[PDB]
Amino acid sequence: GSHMETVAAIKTLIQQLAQSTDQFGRAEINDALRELQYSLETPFDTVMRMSLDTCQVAVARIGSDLGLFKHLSQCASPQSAEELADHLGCGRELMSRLLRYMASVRMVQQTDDIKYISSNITQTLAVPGLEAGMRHAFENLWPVLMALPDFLAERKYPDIVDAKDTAFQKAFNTDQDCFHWLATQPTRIANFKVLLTDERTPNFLSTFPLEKELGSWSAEPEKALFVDIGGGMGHACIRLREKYPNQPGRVILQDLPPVLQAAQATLPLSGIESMPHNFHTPQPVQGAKFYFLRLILRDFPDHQALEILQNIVPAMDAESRIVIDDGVPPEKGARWAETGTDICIMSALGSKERTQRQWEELAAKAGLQLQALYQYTWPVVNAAMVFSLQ
Amino acid sequence: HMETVAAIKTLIQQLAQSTDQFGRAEINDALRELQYSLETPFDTVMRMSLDTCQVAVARIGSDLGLFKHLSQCASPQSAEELADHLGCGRELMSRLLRYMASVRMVQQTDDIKYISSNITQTLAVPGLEAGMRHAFENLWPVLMALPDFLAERKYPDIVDAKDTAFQKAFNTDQDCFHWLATQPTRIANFKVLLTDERTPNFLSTFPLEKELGSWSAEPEKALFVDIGGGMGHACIRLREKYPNQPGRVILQDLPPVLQAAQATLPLSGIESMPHNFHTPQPVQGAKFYFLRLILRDFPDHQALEILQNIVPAMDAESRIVIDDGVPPEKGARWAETGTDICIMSALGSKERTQRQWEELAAKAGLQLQALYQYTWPVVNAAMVFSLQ
Ligand SMILES: C[S@@+](CC[C@H](N)C(=O)[O-])C[C@H]1O[C@@H](n2cnc3c(N)ncnc32)[C@H](O)[C@@H]1O
Ligand SMILES: C[S@@+](CC[C@H](N)C(=O)[O-])C[C@H]1O[C@@H](n2cnc3c(N)ncnc32)[C@H](O)[C@@H]1O
Repeated sequence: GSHMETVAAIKTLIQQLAQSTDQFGRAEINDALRELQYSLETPFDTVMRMSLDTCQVAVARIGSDLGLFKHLSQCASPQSAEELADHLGCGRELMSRLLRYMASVRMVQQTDDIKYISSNITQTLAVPGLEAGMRHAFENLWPVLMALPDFLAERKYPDIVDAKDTAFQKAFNTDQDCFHWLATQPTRIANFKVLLTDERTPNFLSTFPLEKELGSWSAEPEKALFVDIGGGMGHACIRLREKYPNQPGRVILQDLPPVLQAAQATLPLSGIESMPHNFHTPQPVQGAKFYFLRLILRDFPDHQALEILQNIVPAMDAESRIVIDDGVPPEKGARWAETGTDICIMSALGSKERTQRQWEELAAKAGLQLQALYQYTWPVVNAAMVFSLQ
Repeated sequence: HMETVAAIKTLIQQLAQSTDQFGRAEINDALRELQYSLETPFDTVMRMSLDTCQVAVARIGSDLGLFKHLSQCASPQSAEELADHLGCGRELMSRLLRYMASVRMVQQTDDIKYISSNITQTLAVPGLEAGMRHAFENLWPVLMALPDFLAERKYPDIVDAKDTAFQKAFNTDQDCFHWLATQPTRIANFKVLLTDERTPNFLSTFPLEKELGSWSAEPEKALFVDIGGGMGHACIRLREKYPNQPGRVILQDLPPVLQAAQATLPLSGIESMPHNFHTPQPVQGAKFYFLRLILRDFPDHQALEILQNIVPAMDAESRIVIDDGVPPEKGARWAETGTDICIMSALGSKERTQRQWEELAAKAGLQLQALYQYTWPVVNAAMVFSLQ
């Protein structure tokens, strides 16, 4: 045989195994491919990889600035480096070198006659919410990660527990915490507004046993079934009303006024209320069945997350539940997608990922006890944790 | 589910063992391509968001001395033990180790203790650690500056070392080479980085006797002039592989680098000669004038000047051997194109295909006689040039 024939055969077999399974099996296969790559690389390969994989975010940012990915995604035929350069207003040599690099990391695809077509990654980077995620990685995460090593060295490697005293303050030369500082930056606010439009899949309703959790709960008089606290575009409310259209009870999306305004266009005309509410203030809706917090508490250290829960707890009755939908990394063998997040949010927000036991300790500080845990993603675990009053 | 994954790992491991280092490199590139093709859109953005953590966390571990310590440890270590020994917060240490284990920077045991992986050992080696630190402190800033630099300037073709992303990244008018002389810690890290020797090298495929022909070392001619030879690894390996070939073997570099090289050079057989390769070549009529990973760091203008400084010293039998990257016309790999982007951003230079090398050398009056590749699939080659 030959190295090329062996490589093609590996690809053929891995592709057959991947299609055959579901999305969780494909995620497990991808994690295995990454681990194999790390185990088989040479020392020089390790250093080269660490040196050069960072180029991907910068070059994706350049392609986004140029509008290259959306343009290539709508192109019917392969495009030369000339055509793309002239159309997008880029230097021809610069464009050619960028495209060669992008093709080498599958950001685009290069044809046999050295022309260019969209890849899966091209299409992904053309989607506004995902492009906004990439831009957030470049303009928000990279600086904090840049500042983290010298920040830890200066401070003799402390345990970071405060949002106002972490790498972010050094990275952006400010006293403010990340959220307060971002509120003053219009372009970053706009990018976050676009990033909110991305909807994760799957969601908690794929495994959440709603009827069982409800039991004999009654919606009268005018009680709320579901209060989506910091619900963003209200994707959770939309999916809930879609899956259980005949279930009685108010479905309430709570967020800040600008986000609710952004959400108005894609919300259904009836069945979901938009209610301006700051979750650092007491919860107005009394005795709701579910108070839902998805990807909220992960962004706050224990003190602030506890304060958010303490703003909710006095509104609960015996049947009320607080549903924390968030990451629940394992005690051991956590994956890169749950630990890298931990490092990023430590550096930018002073917060952390929490194991199930850590979630239970935090919630017990608020007077809550865990009743059930409903995983809905694998192998990186996201779960809806249902808490009741102690 | 688990079983299938374990079987894939077993099979890929066996296939990697079945082949040589070039086959393993091809397999690794295939695994990367498969990962990119099979990831979800969300996975793509997540990977791009989080893989940046690896360099920062490796830098932290290097600052702590974690990798060398773990590399010398006889038994698995708890996060508590590592934190107390290295002077790190216990919570911070535990979170760092969890992250590192997730990317194989260390290995986590079933009882949540930690041992060295191949990557731990790699990051403990001074030259490779220095490469990682160079990526963090030198490359990252320039790459972070590149998008806004290009946007500000309406996306120009970068051709000048004094007008690229580096100037914006480090708020200076100087080119990278002038600016480095004013930075002590970066100079020290580069000094350590010079001690790393790439493998394999050109002598694995270079037909020395064939290229030599009937060339005579008599009466006192030079066989090999290593221009910008650094530690002189090429000279050392040449004398090791061809101990009986006569002729002077000369390491040329700047005085601080030659002083650094003196300790590990052999006691005899290799001359250390101070020479700035921006000035005429002093050694006349040598058989091989060797430039390894030199010209890639310069735009066409300066690289041409470097070659023109050598050409007048050549006789009919002299050859200029450019040992450098020769990426293909199409299908270039990430390790050659990422380098192209980095050196564009920092130095204003570029990677060159074989045709581009031949055009550059023809401007100096040189013609390509032979090309001897010695790495795959990323192409490094010794290109042998003679007078036109
Ligand atoms: C992770 S994002 C949205 C997550 C959303 N629950 C989801 O999964 O679809 C965080 C959300 O919290 C909102 N938010 C931030 N600060 C808030 C506050 N003080 N009061 C209410 N909502 C807030 C933001 O507007 C944003 O929509
Ligand atoms: C890529 S590093 C050394 C690579 C070396 N040829 C090898 O492959 O082993 C570049 C080398 O060029 C040297 N150098 C830089 N400027 C120089 C100059 N003006 N004259 C001579 N050497 C120089 C540096 O000291 C450094 O050793």
